[PDB]
Amino acid sequence: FKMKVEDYFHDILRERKIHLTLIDPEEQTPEEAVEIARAAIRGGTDGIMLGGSTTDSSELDNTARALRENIDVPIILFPGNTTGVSRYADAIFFMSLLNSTNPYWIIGAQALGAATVKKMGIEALPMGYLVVEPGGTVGWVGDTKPVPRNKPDIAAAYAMEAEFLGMRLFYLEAGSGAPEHVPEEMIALVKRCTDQILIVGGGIRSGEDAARVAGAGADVVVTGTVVNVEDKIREIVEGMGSVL
Amino acid sequence: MFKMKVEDYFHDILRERKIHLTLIDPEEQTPEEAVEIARAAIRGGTDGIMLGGSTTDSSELDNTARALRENIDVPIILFPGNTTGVSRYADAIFFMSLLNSTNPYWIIGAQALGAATVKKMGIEALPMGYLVVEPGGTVGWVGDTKPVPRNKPDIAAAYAMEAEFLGMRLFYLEAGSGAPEHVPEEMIALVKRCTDQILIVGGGIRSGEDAARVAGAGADVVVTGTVEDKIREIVEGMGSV
Amino acid sequence: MFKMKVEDYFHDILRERKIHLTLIDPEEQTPEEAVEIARAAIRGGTDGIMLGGSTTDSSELDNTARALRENIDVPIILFPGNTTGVSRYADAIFFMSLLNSTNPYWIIGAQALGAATVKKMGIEALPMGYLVVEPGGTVGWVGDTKPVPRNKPDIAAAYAMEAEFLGMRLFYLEAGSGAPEHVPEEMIALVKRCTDQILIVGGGIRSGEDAARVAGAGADVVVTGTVVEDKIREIVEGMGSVL
Amino acid sequence: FKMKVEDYFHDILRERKIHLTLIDPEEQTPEEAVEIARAAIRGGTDGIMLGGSTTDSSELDNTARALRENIDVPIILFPGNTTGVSRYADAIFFMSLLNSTNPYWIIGAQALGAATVKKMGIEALPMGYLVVEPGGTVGWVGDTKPVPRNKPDIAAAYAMEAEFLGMRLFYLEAGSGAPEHVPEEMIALVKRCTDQILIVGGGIRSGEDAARVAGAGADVVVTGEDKIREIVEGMGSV
Amino acid sequence: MFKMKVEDYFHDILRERKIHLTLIDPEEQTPEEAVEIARAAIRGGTDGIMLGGSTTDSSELDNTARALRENIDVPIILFPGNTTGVSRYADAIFFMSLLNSTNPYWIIGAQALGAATVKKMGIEALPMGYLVVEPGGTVGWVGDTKPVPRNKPDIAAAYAMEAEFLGMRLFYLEAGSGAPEHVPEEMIALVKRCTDQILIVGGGIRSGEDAARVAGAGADVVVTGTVVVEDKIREIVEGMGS
Amino acid sequence: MFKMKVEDYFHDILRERKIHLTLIDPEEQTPEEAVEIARAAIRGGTDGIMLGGSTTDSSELDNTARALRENIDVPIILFPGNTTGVSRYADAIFFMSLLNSTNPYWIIGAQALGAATVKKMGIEALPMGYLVVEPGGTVGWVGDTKPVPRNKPDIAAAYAMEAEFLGMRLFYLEAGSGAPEHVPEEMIALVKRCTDQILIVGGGIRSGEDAARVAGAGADVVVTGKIREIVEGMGS
Repeated sequence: FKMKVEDYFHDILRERKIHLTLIDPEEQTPEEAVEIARAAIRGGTDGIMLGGSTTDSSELDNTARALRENIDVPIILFPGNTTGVSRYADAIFFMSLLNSTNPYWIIGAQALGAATVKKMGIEALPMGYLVVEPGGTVGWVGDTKPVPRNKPDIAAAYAMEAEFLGMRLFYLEAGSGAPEHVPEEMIALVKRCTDQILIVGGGIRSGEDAARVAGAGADVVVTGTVVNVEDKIREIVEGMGSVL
Repeated sequence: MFKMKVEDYFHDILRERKIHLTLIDPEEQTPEEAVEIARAAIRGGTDGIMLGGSTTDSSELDNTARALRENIDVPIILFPGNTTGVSRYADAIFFMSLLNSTNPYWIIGAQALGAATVKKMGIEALPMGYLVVEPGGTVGWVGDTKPVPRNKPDIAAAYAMEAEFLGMRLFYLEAGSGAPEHVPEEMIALVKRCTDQILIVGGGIRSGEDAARVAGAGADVVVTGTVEDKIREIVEGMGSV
Repeated sequence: MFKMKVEDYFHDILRERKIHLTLIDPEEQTPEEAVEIARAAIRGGTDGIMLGGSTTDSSELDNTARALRENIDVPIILFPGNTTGVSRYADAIFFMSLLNSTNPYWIIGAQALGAATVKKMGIEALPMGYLVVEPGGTVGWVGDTKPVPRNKPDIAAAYAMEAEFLGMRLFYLEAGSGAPEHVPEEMIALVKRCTDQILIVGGGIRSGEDAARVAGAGADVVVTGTVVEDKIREIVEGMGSVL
Repeated sequence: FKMKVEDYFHDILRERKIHLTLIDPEEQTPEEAVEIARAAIRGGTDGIMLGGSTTDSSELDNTARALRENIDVPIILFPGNTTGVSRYADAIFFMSLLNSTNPYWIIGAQALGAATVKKMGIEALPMGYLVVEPGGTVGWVGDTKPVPRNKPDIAAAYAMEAEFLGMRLFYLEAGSGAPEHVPEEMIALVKRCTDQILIVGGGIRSGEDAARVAGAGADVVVTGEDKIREIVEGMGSV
Repeated sequence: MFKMKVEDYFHDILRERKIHLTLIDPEEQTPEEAVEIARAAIRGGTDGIMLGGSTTDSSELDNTARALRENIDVPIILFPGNTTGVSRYADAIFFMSLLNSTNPYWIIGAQALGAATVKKMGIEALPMGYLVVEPGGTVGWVGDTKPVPRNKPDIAAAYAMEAEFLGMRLFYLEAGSGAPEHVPEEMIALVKRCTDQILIVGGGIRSGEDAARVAGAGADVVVTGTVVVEDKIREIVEGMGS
Repeated sequence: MFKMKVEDYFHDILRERKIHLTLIDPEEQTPEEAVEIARAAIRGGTDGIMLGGSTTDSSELDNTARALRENIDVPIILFPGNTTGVSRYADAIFFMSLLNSTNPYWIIGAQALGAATVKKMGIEALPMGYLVVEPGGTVGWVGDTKPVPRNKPDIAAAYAMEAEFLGMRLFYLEAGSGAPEHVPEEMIALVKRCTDQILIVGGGIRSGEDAARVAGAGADVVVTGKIREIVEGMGS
């Protein structure tokens, strides 16, 4: 990918919503990760997010290079810790876990990795990351107070705060594997209060899931690959397009 | 009062010279004495009035912000010590995260509580990374910080680069009001080359030669309290370099 | 004194009956709307207006406090969700520690930062231990609490005894504004047996029967919001039924 | 000691100031502690504080044991953890470590021990406990941010807060073994801002120390043989 | 030695079968009522008495520990809830870190404050990682924990491996006294698959069915309380045998 | 490459003499360079290479780790400044807990996240208690520590005994890379009197006389970032 990811997002958003496929480099081998990314490409995905866990970094470079040499959509780093920086990716979500109670996850980890992000000249997309009930594993490991599903005003406050600090992307995270995706009323309130790129993920499995999320205001929909894959992504992209 | 965006105002000045701001704590005097300091400091050549610095009564902030808005014409910038530091009468607010606090409240929690009020008042929000440097003053104690050691400039550079990556366009090296010595020139200089943000430096700046080294080191903005036309030599000092 | 101390006012009422207070959040309506809420609650029998909540502008607090005090003769008590919660125009302030927060700022730090303003303004400070009970509402989340489990009354009692030992004369069991169910009767009663302080219960008290159960279990003060006069009258009569 | 320790304290302060001798039950045997106790009483100390660090409570109980039926000055628990409560003392400084960053030392340890204090019927004196630099071992173990010596305003703010929360005693602690006692202007300022009993302790060695600390506002002086003389005598500067 | 080390005693039993331990809170009864409970539990087949589980004064602890030691021949193991929980009358102490507390005091600070005491007393110290599982009980609340979600066995296995790599030879999955449901079988089995530590499971184990499921899933040691005695313990012990 | 468990190798050395480890920050040079610093280190008499102390990128390690391993025959030991410090090309890892951090992430959290990887890689894990002494350096700042004060050796000895009781067989007194002065001799000695762990001391060890006094006070292992003089100093 030559183009800037952030410019590429704005290009897509003039006409439709963005889908991103999340891959954990630990869950498979680089070659297996390529066949997953390729199946998602055939399904209609717009990019690969790489990371999600806290784990060894050498598998990341291996997975990222195998991706960079075999696909033509951006590879975006979604770091679960400072280990999550690799050269073969096209951008990084440079994120702050806003509702952690631990300074390490809010500010400290990203301070440790900042020079390395600069050294590699990787495009850094400034992002507020907000864990919503139930929160999954990231909500537990990252010491969060998950935002309750019936308190959308709390989510809107953090999104406005993130916008005021300069973050141009905002991510409502229910947690990978959550039984229910982030509520529409919360997605819609956040979208109303901010002019950021709004990313929603966690528990989006069906096309009807993706349509509700997209219809509520999500600019970007993130899903994993648990199911068949090409088919899952295609249905998700269909629901995403089913909205106005 | 101030019509233009304080941030474009900043860039206009920076095309020729460096910026000086006067910090005024609303509690150390009545509103009308603060207009004294404000106008006197404007005569000294300051480019704006920073209001706040401590945790204060908010109705006092409103009265000093009003008194200033009715009488001076340099921008009035809120430098909030807590959510108590938002007032309708100011031109802008340093919307800041205390980056090296160990308490989530000072890093991110306080600002989430105030965000809706900032949006409601529609006050211009300047996104700022705020970094406390040894000794750190009262703000370093109350804000539960680990003040950056003065002989660890690489640490300051890492946080400056992180703030810029998070989208913060201002960065504030804070030695603390009343610090015996200002922020090291080596730190200011290393931060400046790592980031393309507006570098603000404050704390322990008294003399005109304090000004000269801070500004010469790389500061875009110099902040000083009061001790009265002790401002032109800081300005003087800043001048040149 | 022309106006008595709010803490004395409380003890006078507690000589014959239990106290009801009406919580008004200044950010949920306009000052004049707030006045009509208060006047209705006073017609319904409320003994005071508590003013505050998480998410609060100091400008709106002052405007609401000023409007209330022009128009009513019962006390106006600050129930601060942050340091922005202090206003010249109130009669008293619940000077409270959020006992079961995991964040020192809500336990002690916020109160240190405003102690000087409270002393400058000379507003009556009522020393209170504030304890968030499951589910805990928005204050429980913003204040970084570990809400006391509804089935662990011994925990609430330990905090009540400790707050008394530290010299706090009032103790507040907070289920959170809008909780589906008020603090359990068993917990209210056990706290009441373990301490001699004024016991305030709030959160999820909507009906006269809610108020009867909470008052009957031992609350000295019942606190309720205004989501629906009338509602207040039924609550106040519910509390009386227990005498 | 039949009377309430707090009443006792107020009687003393109608004429003079108060001295308390701190004994750590881990530094000596129970009968060795009674020896130090008597010497300081002969020396004019007003009471024995019993605690200072986290130690086995059987150590504490037995040191409180001998002490009770040998002396007639009060025994006051100065707990460093929940281990610090014994049926033997006349009173306990029921304290919150105000400038800890850890909730356990602000509020959590006292909640765990409250039911026990209430069962033993011990008189509990509500105290705000504030650590001043350098702060010593307690400042380090209690995860504190010690109040800088050149920031008396910070200490005054916590004193006002403690009073507002209903704490009737306030302890300015430099840390056992501190090179310098708490700064006079800090003591002066906090005494100006509160009507509580002001206890100061830590690094008060000579009669000059106890004089200067008492002259600055301190109502109670805490020190760790008959060296109490110049302390108590020094506290003669009224 | 006349008396085995408790850790060697555990390994001796484990060559043939699983270990049952009876948890007794000293604050819940008088010392001689505790003797009645403990002797019943021994008749039921328990292998030892754990003593503690609350934060309570050290004087009730010593009295209970003394009375137990006069009357029983199985080890008394301290299961401390704070530094108050150390007593010279026990045979050993679970020297534990609360791995998933967010408060350093419960991870490491409290154990630092009591270590000198443990050394001066003679107490054998069994090194243990203590991991609170949803719902967690009173200990999960007091100890500032983030209880491991029942559907997150991978998290529990990561802390088990970490404790093993740090030198802890015992690992305790704690659902909390009075938990409606015991620690999930899936979590137990994954933890057993990943570590060679002595694996202890407690909380909400009330029937022989519970115990057979917990033991069958891989627990080396089953802990149960006294709420209904000789019968419950026998039922639990026979379940474990199955 | 190694073979032989690093822990046994340490014990074999300590039957005769004290151990020296050479600390290499892989971020402050290139893999081919790091080899030269290492080869020069061993001809100075050092017993192994500690790889990390940072505060780093992890492609730099895996490549310095390989470069060190295929050139050298002393143990390569990871000294992780974060989870970023796990590389399969090393012989062992100081699997450590930052005992006097106020942050649970540095006490226990970070190590839980990397434990599965350490198991997968079969890297020898040495259980270690890591205790920052004032001034504490960069690790003591980043790791949110309350550094042990130099005049409070009882504090360090309390944590030494606690870590022994928890099963950590190595205890590391860290004054910080670049510290002006090394851990107080009274502190090293009191720690040695209180546990039976391998006692490691690092930070602020410059001269042969530096390495003579820390090893003299009780240290089993001496770490330094020259080495010839360090090693002869350690005898004593």
